[PDB]
Amino acid sequence: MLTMKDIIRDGHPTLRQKAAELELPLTKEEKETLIAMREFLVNSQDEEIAKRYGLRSGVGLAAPQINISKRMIAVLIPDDGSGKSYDYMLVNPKIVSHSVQEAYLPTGEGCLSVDDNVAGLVHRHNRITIKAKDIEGNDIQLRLKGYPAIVFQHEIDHLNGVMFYDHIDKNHPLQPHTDAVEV
Ligand code: NI
Repeated sequence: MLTMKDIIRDGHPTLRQKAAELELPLTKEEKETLIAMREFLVNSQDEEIAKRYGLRSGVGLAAPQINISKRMIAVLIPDDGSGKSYDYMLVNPKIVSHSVQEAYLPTGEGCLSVDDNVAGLVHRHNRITIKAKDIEGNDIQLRLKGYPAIVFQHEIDHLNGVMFYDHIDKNHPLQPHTDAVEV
């Protein structure tokens, strides 16, 4: 199983390269990797297991974070109670259309690869449409808004060597743009 020992931290060259597209079908090893990436998110949300391995709770992980420059990502957002849940393993994910309006988390953004916390708000698109392939090569299309949209753009940014703190305005970090929504 993947543990914090497999997560490379900020400064490692792989987090800044541009992940390679995957050729379908995936090799046996690539499926195992993607499946283990998701299993990591599950483990990190399980209080028991998470505490044993010291895993930080998280809802998204990109392949580049475990030193695999490939365009695969796993996202696991639990049911916040409103029934809406998100459990996806995506291959060659691609944002094909998005909103002009912006959105952002109040508390800023974090990253398992970044040990120390960062200040500013991260302004992303409030709505996006993603086209990607599932673990078996079939087509998946997602329309997302708000938080879920934020999570996916975060993970997708890794595939292009972009870190969340790259978006923060070196000016008023804590200052929201002229109206992008909150959350
Ligand atoms: Ni991150």
